Amino acid sequence: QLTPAQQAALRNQQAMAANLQARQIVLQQSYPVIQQVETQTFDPANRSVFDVTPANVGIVKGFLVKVTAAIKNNHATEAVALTDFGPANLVQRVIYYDPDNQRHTETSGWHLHFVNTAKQGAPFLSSMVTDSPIKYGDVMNVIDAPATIAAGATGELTMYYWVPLAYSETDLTGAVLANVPQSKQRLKLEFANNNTAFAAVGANPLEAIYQGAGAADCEFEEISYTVYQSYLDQLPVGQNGYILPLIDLSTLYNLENSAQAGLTPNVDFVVQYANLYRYLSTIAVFDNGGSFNAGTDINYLSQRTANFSDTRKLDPKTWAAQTRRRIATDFPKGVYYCDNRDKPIYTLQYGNVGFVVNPKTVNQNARLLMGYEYFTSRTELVNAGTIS
Amino acid sequence: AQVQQLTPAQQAALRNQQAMAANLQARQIVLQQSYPVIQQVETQTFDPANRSVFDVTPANVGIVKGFLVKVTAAIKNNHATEAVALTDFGPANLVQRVIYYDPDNQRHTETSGWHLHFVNTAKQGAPFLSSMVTDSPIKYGDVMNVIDAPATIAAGATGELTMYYWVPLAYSETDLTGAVLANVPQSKQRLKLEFANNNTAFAAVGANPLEAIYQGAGAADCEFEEISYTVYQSYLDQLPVGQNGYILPLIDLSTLYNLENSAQAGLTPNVDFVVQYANLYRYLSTIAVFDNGGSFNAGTDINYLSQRTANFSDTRKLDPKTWAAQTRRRIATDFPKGVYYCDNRDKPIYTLQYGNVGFVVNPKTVNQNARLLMGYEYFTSRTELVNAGTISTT
Amino acid sequence: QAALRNQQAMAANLQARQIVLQQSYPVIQQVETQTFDPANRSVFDVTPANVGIVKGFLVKVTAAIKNNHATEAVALTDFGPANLVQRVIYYDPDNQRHTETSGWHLHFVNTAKQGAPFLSSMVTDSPIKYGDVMNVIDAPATIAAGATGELTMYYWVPLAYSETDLTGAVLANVPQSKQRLKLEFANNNTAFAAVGANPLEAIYQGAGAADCEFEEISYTVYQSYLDQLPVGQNGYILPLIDLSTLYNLENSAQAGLTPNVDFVVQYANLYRYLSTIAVFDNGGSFNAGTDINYLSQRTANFSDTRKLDPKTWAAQTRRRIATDFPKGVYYCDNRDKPIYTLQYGNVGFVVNPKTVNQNARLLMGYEYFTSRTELVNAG
Amino acid sequence: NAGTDINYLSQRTANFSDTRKLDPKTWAAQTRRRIATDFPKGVYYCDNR
Amino acid sequence: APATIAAGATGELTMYYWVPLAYSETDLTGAVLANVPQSKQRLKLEFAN
Amino acid sequence: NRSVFDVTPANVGIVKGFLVKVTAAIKNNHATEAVALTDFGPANLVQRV
Repeated sequence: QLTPAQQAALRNQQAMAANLQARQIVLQQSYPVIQQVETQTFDPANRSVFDVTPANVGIVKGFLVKVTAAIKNNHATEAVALTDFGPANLVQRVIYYDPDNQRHTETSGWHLHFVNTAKQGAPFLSSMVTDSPIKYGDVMNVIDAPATIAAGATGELTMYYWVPLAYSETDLTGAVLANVPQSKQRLKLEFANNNTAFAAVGANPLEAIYQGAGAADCEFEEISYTVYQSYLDQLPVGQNGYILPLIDLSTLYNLENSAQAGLTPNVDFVVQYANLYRYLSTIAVFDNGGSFNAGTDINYLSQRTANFSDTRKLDPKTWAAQTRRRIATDFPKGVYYCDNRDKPIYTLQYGNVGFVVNPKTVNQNARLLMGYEYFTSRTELVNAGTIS
Repeated sequence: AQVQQLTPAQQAALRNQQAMAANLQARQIVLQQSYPVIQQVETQTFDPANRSVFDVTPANVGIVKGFLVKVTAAIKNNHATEAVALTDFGPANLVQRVIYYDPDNQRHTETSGWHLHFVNTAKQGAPFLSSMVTDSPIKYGDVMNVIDAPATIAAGATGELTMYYWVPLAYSETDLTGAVLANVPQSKQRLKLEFANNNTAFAAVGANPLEAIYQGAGAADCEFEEISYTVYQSYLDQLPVGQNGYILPLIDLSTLYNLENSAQAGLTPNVDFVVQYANLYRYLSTIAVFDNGGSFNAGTDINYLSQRTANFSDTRKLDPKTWAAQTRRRIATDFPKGVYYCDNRDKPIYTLQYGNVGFVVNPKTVNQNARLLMGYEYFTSRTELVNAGTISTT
Repeated sequence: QAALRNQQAMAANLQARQIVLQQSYPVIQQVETQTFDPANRSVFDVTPANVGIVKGFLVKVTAAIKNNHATEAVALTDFGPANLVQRVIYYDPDNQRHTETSGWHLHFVNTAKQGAPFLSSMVTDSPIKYGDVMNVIDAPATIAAGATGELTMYYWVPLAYSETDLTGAVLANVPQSKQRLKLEFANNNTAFAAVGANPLEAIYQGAGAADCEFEEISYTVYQSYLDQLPVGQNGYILPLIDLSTLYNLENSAQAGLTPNVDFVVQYANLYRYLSTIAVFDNGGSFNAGTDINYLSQRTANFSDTRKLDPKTWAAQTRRRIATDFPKGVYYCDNRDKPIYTLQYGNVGFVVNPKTVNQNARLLMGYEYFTSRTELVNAG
Repeated sequence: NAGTDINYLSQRTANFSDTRKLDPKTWAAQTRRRIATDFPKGVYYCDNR
Repeated sequence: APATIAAGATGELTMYYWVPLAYSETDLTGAVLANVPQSKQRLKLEFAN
Repeated sequence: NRSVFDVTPANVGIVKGFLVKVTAAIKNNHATEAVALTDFGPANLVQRV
């Protein structure tokens, strides 16, 4: 007793036990509701940035965003073809904001798709090809895009995005309480337009959808989007009011992305985990000057700690072998996943953690596109004994 | 009482003095034990051809001191040959109306956008959020373009406007009179905002550019592309707790600090036009705008301005150039053409009988459909706003 | 239960400060003057006089810059003549550092305390010839090939906070000790930057900066103090808490900026921070807010208290200094309620950038109060 | 005119703001519930019974 | 509403709906007490296309 | 572009109902043939509330 460091450790142990108890009361007594909040069809030649107001009901868990599009190739003779990211570049940016102006997610289009893949164990909303004579397979075309739009043809695209607030369906960490009176929540959505979704032969196809010799005449016709809100209702009521997990709702499950530049061949390139977050995953995309290679331009990927010690330091084919253990496939050409969900990276446990890439080949205008996925809470920072 | 109806000692016997001494003690405890927070509460971007009136939900926290409203616009001029030019009120006409309702569904401020801008100027002592030009070699100046608007949008061009509004609830950062205690779980608190649209923001040549933003021979083809707005709420968090709940200044929170506007017509040349002040309000300043039938002049159509009282008739009967000299001692410049400012912050008009104090304009030349556009700020002390009347009469 | 005595010690401190400010005499006197050539020497140590209660210093720097290039010219940077002094260090007679900051940071705190650009002339509409007559702070905008320009710059080095608040001042009561006022000046390797180089600490930048050099730099130090101090029944009458408090100006430098990520700069745990100035050096490039998403001040690394975009952040400083700080410079005023934690990093300064170039750093200038562990031994 | 020359009609108070601020066709909708027709052009009815 | 719209013409439509919560103006059965600390009421509207 | 809208009114007092005024403009771009009103008419402007 009597020391504020261990007096705070005792009430953090009691608050964590009462939070896990109140969580499973909620997940037993509530009901999952999913309802549509907005639908709009537009033209990207006029406007391509939209803001959606979700409903302030219940405990919000996340958003399902269907994006449908039509693309005409108006070239005379030349065709185009899909990129490696493809229809995941239909959305360029997803931003969500709390009713307290707390930013939750600021992914790109491709980074939100890869976190949806890595949290399923398979490519997101795909259908496996089986040997069954019963006609399963690709019936409804949930995520669909033509591989080639010829000169004069038209291609229908479909894409789905799960924008997560809560962590999972059994972990309500990051969910937004919305059954109290408060400000409105904000879900900003920037879409692909006629400048960012078609790339010429030789341009950087990172955020493009199609690339080819007829991309100068390609254009959009329509883009429709539908947003569905997934939330919990009929919340349980106790003797003191609502029974709520009080430090799960005040924790943020976030999905930033970033970038860095300045890579030198055969020199270790460190991207530090900057803030005091609890990092859960990490996606590195090696944009080697518009070129994307399957590990032949990287010597090793690694993760360092404070005393310069690698806690994993693998070949690019061995880094991809740990990816196949989780999602049962490979991420696209140039994308490197790092799972840390069992022991999250926290730069207050063993010092400062970094992310290392040692490149073998470096082209001009080469960069490393990062994507983070982490937890954020409020750090309590008591004084231990002496002040001086 | 020789000038005023009630002297400041006569209107101090109409108040409880032990409740006022307990009120200034409670304000000093709040202002030294709280933390000033400013927080963005709403942001959305729209087309005014689709929607132009918006209701903003603030945050129910602390003691709210006011709102900062940032407005950004993207005016396009689709004419073939002709250009338009910025009016005198300019980007201050981006917001047409401002209404605030508190947690108890009581309105506080209901005024226009140009009147809110001039009270923002009159309380700073300078044009609001502007940068002065100096002769420093270090590159100070207008770097960030906080309030910005191009002076001319040509035929086939686009202009970007930026405008800021302080919507006051509390009177100042040291005087919490007018502030709103908002730590109650309700939803009646809102901030209604009507914006400029394609009809009210572009005036033709020879029209009335009072509420317009641009004016010119190519104003029929001018359109908005986009208007964004951002609302920031300034408040005081972590209120001091003693016994009996929070320690709060009870007279400061049961008093409103409002901004209201009204229009009076019926001016004739070379006689007095007495716009009467009203019973039971406590007036702090007065903006008068002489719209001389769509024409605005630099004092060349007024004989004199004055304030008026029942006994002791005139108190500041001055020439228009001398009226402007008393406001260059206030805001270090003068207001645009047609705008005249009267200050009453030292001795506020609180007068217990309706038309006891009046505001006089003696015009030289009156065009057809001429009017005075008044703007008032006042303390009105809830439990007597229910027994009040209309803010002005002519 | 200890505020019954500590508020009485503050009441006796304010009651004794007013006696000093009304019974003493404010004097300003020249202490040192020197004219030198920066090719030989550019660090100078100045010994002020040990007299009275010292309030601050009024260093003025005059330079002449010759452009020996054949065809090309140079031009002023955004910080301009404020980079004539590179470092200002002051030391107490009791070996206590009172201010260690840069020249550009000292100039902006001079701006931030006036409410206007420091010692500038406001342009008005008057027909009476006011304006820039005496050229108190002046510098030519472009020095052509073969021309010479004359610069003048003034620096107020503060010891006390203001002229009515003697918090931070030095009682110069020890004849055997002495004060130190080390001043580092610009030279030919600092004041001239080439095209594309970092213009942060430079004075002139252009295509002819390889042949630009100083001809001379002169400086003059004036000292403001309170003469004729009132004497009581035992020693001087003094505000003891006011003189047992430092008023410091420091500058730092952080790095590790990535786009779309919150970059937090933690405050220390025992200072009372009055103002923060953040300069976004985006790899030798300075932008007018178009590379920052927002700036903020969050408490427990979670909850922001003033999170604003760069145009609303600049709107809060136009209420303070009635103009805008130069490109990349961002001011944060905390003078009404100073930032004061008891635990390290329990308040931070946040910059969320949008575009980050290589060699991007964030320069942080601070201004704060610090108490000493005991009183200052009057006599 | 049949509401063509009016932005809105209203009924204010001092404490409260506008109580029934309506456009001229919605003000007319409140009178078609009263007298089951419209008044002639320019005539506007306000019931406070 | 106009009765017909000819080839090349344009018609203007106007229509009012009353969404009821209380039963009548003298019977408050069905009305919503929105002085509650829960949340904001919603009114979803599908239009023609 | 959009057909469904969600309106979020304030929580004041005892709510009695909502008045919804719908205005429209229908252009007939056919070459020769015209269209005529149905029996439900302008009441099919709001499809679902």
